[PDB]
Amino acid sequence: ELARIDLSRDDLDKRIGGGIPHGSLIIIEGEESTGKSVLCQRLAYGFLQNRYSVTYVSTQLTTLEFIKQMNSLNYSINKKLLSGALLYIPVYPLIADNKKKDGFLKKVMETRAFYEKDVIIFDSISALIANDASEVNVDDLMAFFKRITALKKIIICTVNPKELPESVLTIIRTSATMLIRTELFTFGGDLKNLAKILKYNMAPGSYQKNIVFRVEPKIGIAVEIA
Amino acid sequence: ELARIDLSRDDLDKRIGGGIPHGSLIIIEGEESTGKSVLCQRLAYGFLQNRYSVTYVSTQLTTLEFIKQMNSLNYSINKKLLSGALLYIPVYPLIADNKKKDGFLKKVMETRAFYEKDVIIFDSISALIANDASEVNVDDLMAFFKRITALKKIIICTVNPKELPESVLTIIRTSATMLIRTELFTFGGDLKNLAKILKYNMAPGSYQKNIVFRVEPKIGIAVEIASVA
Amino acid sequence: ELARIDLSRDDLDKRIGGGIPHGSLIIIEGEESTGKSVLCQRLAYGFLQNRYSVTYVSTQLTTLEFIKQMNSLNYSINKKLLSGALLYIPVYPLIADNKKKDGFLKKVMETRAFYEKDVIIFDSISALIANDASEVNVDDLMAFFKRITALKKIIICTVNPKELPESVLTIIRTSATMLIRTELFTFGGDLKNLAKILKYNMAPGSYQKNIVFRVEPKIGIAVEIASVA
Repeated sequence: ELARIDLSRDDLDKRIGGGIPHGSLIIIEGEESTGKSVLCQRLAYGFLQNRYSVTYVSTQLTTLEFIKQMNSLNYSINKKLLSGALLYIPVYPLIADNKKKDGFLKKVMETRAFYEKDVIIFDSISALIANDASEVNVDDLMAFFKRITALKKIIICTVNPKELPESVLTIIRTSATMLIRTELFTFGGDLKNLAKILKYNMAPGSYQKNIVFRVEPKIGIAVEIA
Repeated sequence: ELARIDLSRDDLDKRIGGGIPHGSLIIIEGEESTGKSVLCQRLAYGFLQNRYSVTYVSTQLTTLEFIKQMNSLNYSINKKLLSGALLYIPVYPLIADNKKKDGFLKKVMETRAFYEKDVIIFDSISALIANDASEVNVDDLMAFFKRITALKKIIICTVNPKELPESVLTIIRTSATMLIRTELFTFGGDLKNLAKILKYNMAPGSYQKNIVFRVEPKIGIAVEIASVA
Repeated sequence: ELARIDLSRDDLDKRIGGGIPHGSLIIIEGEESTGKSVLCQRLAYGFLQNRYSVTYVSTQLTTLEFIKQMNSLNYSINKKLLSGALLYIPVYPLIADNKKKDGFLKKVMETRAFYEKDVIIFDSISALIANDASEVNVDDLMAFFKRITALKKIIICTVNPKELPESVLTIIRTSATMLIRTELFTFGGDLKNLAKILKYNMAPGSYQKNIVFRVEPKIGIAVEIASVA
């Protein structure tokens, strides 16, 4: 029941208790620049290196910009793209500041291709909900995700709280099997990221509640010790 | 007791129930062009990426042709060749002349080097039998393979049934721990491969009986997803 | 329990019983040119490929020379260096001047960066002790290593017995959880390394006591057959 994300360069696998449980819905919630995307990227790279397939749906980067970003963190994924191991889905209308309102959530729920992979990542699910133009609500979306995670797949969304009402956020949080909140904070001269695991159903072992890190060129996530 | 063949790009590991059991003798039987070789190639690449060693004995491709063929599927194995992780054995006399005759089976049974690896592939064992010139028979060869798989090694052979009488094929099939039959078929005017698992002793878990695939440039085996989530 | 060192190209993992136990202190003791370094290099490459992190502290090679040496063995570690997965520490004063003297052992015990990794390699610990100018003695160093291995880390040191008195060597040996002695010997006019496992606490399974190898271009450690299947 544990999906592995192990890399030589960090011990994030130990701090989440060994791996990510199959059937997890992970919500990563935090404001801009608090490290949500990089976290998704580290997790995606971990999975892909451990022979899992990943769908990565980005409301922010074209395929090109993603390849550069991953390459910049030394999480390069060119071979994985070529084989289809990594299915990257740029949401052009949200990338392009035309930003048009659309049945995003219907598309998300109805595109079979995404869910053939082991792991499906929506960075940002908050932008997709906030720009949806339909009677599909969040309870429906959450129910749908629960159905997919019941197949032992893993879903990971980022949420920026500043672009959704509290009413909606509270529902996403309840649905989460794993809820992580990201922030920035400063100690000594240093800005750092903190990822706090507010909730972790099926927690596969003892895990660290507060994970401090920084994002480093040509490393990615550098986790700070203890 | 399970040898892993996992790759990111497909879920073939799930469909064979998790992996290939140690001590397996896998027979892949089908006519020309039904995908036997590509299947051996996918398995070999999986084993190698999961830190197993492989010997691949080919009656069809020189080393050069093999490297290209592996590269064409994006199963490139250059580094594995250089380290000796992959030992590739072209059978030149059959490659140079389809019907050249010789003590192929004696060579197969006697070359130590092949059996130092975890997995040994003969593509085609049917060509090596059909062109053997000796008193070594199939029962002897099978008994020898059984002796090697008893050491926890894995052996994989392809068989073209056009090359051997039914009397012989029946023996091989009996000896197989895993028997897979390949064919081509067309649905929606598209041509596809089917690998059907007719027998699977020591099946390590629930597995798919019919595995449909197509061979795709720079992917290799694209396995058709049978269920829609 | 078991740290994996598996590579497709050899079966070292089977000969050490499956892997290296977490919390091991491995001492590799032998004279110059008996293969201690190459063995550390094989182990380091094994760990790195199996998703552990490694610190490699060398009294002999600059970073550049290490990259060339690794590349020469087909154990190339360029990407692991760039990510910090591999932290390589050249001890410049010993590299630049064979017998320069200093508080080496203070620097070793104090530098927290080294011990953030899963596996820490000192090649050579005997040079660092022999040229230390401090109070610090071997029992202290051993006690410090024991504390770190109690955190499930693995520590690996090479020892040239020509550099230290027998009094200090006997302490390191009794303190080792895994003790391996290396020598050269010649068979068929060919010179080979032998690594003998004199002691193996927490041995995770059946293991081979004698491991013969030669160092081969683009292979590294080429382990010889124990047994012919």
